[PDB]
Amino acid sequence: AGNLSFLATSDGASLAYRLDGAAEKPLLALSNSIGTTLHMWDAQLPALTRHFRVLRYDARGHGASSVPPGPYTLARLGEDVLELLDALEVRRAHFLGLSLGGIVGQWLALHAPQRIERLVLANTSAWLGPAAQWDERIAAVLQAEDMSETAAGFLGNWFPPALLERAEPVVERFRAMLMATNRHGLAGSFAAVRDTDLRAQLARIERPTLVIAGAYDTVTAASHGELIAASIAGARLVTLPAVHLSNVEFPQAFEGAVLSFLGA
Amino acid sequence: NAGNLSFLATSDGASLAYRLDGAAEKPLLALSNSIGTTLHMWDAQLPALTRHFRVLRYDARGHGASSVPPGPYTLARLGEDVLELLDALEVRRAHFLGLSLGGIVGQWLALHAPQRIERLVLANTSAWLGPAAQWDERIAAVLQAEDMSETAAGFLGNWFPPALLERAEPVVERFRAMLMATNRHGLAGSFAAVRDTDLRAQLARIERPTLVIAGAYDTVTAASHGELIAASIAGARLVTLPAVHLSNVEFPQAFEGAVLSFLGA
Amino acid sequence: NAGNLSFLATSDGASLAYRLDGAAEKPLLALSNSIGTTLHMWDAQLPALTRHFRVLRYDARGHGASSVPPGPYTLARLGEDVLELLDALEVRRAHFLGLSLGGIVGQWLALHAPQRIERLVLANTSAWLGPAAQWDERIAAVLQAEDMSETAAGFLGNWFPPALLERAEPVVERFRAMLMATNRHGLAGSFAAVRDTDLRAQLARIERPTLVIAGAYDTVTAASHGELIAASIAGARLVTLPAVHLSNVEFPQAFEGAVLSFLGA
Amino acid sequence: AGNLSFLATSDGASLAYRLDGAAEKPLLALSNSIGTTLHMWDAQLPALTRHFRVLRYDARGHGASSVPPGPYTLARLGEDVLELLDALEVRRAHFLGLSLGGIVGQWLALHAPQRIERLVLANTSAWLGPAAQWDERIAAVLQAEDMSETAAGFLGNWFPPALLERAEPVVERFRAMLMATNRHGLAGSFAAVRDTDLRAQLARIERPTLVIAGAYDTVTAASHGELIAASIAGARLVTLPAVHLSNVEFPQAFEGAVLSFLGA
Repeated sequence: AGNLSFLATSDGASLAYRLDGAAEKPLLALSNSIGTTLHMWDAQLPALTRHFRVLRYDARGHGASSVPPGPYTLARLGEDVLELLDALEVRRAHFLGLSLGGIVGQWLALHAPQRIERLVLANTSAWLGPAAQWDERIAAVLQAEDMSETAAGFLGNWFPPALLERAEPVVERFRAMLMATNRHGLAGSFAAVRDTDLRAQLARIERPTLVIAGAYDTVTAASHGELIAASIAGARLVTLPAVHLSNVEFPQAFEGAVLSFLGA
Repeated sequence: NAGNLSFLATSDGASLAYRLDGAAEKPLLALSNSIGTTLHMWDAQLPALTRHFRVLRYDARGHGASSVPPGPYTLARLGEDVLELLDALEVRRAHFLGLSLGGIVGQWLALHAPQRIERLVLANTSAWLGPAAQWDERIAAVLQAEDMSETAAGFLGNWFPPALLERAEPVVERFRAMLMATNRHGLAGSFAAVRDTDLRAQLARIERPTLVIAGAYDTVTAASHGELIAASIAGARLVTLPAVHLSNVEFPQAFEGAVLSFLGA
Repeated sequence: NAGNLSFLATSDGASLAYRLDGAAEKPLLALSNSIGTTLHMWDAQLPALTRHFRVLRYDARGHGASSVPPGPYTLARLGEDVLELLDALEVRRAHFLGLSLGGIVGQWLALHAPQRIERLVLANTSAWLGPAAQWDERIAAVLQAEDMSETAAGFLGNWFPPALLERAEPVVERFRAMLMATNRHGLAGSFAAVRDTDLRAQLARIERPTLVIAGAYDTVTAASHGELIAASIAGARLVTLPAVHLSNVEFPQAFEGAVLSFLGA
Repeated sequence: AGNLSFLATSDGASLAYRLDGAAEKPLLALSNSIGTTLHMWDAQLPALTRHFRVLRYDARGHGASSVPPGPYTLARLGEDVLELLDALEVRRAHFLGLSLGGIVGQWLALHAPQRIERLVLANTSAWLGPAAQWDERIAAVLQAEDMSETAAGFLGNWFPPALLERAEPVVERFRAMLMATNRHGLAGSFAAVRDTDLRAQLARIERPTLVIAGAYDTVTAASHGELIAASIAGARLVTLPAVHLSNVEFPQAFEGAVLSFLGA
């Protein structure tokens, strides 16, 4: 019933979002990996809502949200969060974004610093070029028969071989998210990633930031997160022995790192 | 003549010489000098620095074109000098770069007036230069000297590669002249500020973004000193140059590069 | 024409291009290049280096003026290439400076042929660049390319400040040309050497004096990688420049200074 | 009876030396601080002779040795050790020198590398200028009535206040060494120190070296030892929370650092 609310964006899409935790606590907004839904954070909810009110949403083209055609700009993915915040009459929120969500985070700190408090960037990067590889992934996702190959591509990049070797429920949970993802959502988001190079801009960020990186990350290399930490003035870096979804692989260490940084 | 310098009258009746370089609309970057030098030790860095920032330079209490109160000076007083400069300029907040003694002033400002500091650079500096004994000896010795000659030989000998010194260098002679024109009370007073300083246990409180530059061959402020600072301040970075003590002099490109990239230029 | 290059026929039937610069009586310093480059990446360093050392330079297996065996190359084979160069020159022992891939060759020589190495410099390098997956992908992709254009955009994009690249720089274009002239099998073979490499647990065995140079903004060989090396080798030093990946290119004075002071020049 | 042997040097002095430990073990030679005798090492003897044959000697102008007039050159203090080694038909020895002894060590590694194995430099420095201060100490020691003021000067620089505050036997042991030191020995050695600047030469040393420094050292600053470690290719640095005589203040930590470095 009250599972979801929907935001009509200014350009004609519809974003699904929900709030968890006590209304009076400070707002922490989460933004998702490409190909996932807000349910990728389900396990972090108990620890996080102990201290913050948690805003979650399905990104443009994903999950319970509507699906404009591609390409999406990074700016538009950024405007989406701002419009969510405007809708909730929130002036300022802590922000935690993983991967693509982390790229949205960087954009927000750069173009709407006044809307952000503390900033957490997990398994992400400021530049994933060169760009051709992304046009190839867009052409391939658009022409696929179903998302099966595409999903197996992600999963192979998201988890360690050990978990893939055998069948595990969590792996299939994420497979389902991928299978359910419209190809335009993936292709529009690929285009945003393709067009992004924020490396020369990071040194202009003035928000307290924590960067979480995965040592064995094959999607967004650990070294990309290390560069983010280096270039953002005063940023801290926490590397986990994880692949790409480190909150899934190490929920305790991930939550500990996030909570102590946001003020416990 | 004209407008080379401005002078600030401090609350405790000294006069501090200072000057601004660069376009007024650009963000303010304040530089603080080594003991025994003047604001001209940064002349080489001006062109690159002023491309992006309005640069505030000053001669510390007891030095160069500033007046010379009798020692002892406290660290707190040397920090207040900066705060009063900022007040006079009506600047709420500035970036701060301090080398050596200037770096100690930097750490103090970050501890006691953080709201006045944007980003912090600490070059060839330290949080603790004890044991204190060596400074009392240096105070007594400088006060009793016929002239600043043996004292300059002291500094120059610690500041420069014996290689760089051996070959009569116009740059070395410029630093020799700064020392030779330094009043013994400026030195004595500054040694006392240094003597009383141990910030090590307090660094963990600093919440300004901090870059630490250290010289691998530095005997004044040892590399390990600056490593201890970087290691102690949350989110601090460390750059280590193959320098002795005035790393901006020995490696201006690496030094300016390190500073400018850190400050967002 | 004349005597720009000499060629060594290796034991496994490849040809390695090399040249010596500087006075013959001076101590031997061998340089080993980054993947995707030639010995001309060190041209700027020659004048300062040859003041004190006889400099041996070579194009790695698969690169520049050397011949191009099919991949995979093993690390051990890339190290043996150096040993056979030294043998051909009848040099018992040399200083070694390797940047990136060259640095990995360096660590290997120190582990497997220490008696051939005097002092060791490791610039913008690493002891482990896994996970291995990314290298298989890069091997398959480079083999299938129409030309080396997208591949060069890859390297140049990781190697240089997007600032330095944005402004058409004659130096960048020289590195673009090196990449564009690199045979895909040299790259593919070299990626495999890298892929199979994890020296981390072995570093503690190295007993050559080691200097490690790292770039604070390096995404290829992250600063933490070189810190891990310095931290692991008994008596190793670390110099960190505000560079990306080719720190000799970005800060030649600091880089040459760091090297020369370490090597006793 | 067999307490000491004496070496007639080539320039007409006479050096006292003794050997401890089994004849077949590798030779470790020790060199002393200014103003002390070879008995400053008495406490290190049990642990050291477990592994090495220990050569000790009173430096030129000190202890049981004869006293040429000043000035002494560093080279001559270096030749002295070489002549001791020649006398014992030892080709190569490990060397451990504290303070002035440590300066002799540096000289040996520079001018007679083939005579040295592993090198330990404790509470020492490569340059202690400017020089005037040393001429002032020479003039003052030569004109003193007795060595009482001079001795109290050293002791104040050698120990922490705590040990000086009360009377302790070890402090007086060292006072006696000082009182018994002829003023020409001190003045000749001051001259050697005065004339020394080895900083531009350290990078030419090719012996495995360990540098021991005292954090609270007021004679030879810790930072001087740190520079030594930095400039000597591949040198290790061990800093103890000690003043100037760190083998006296921390005998266990000092011996542990030395033995593990010399190969256990």
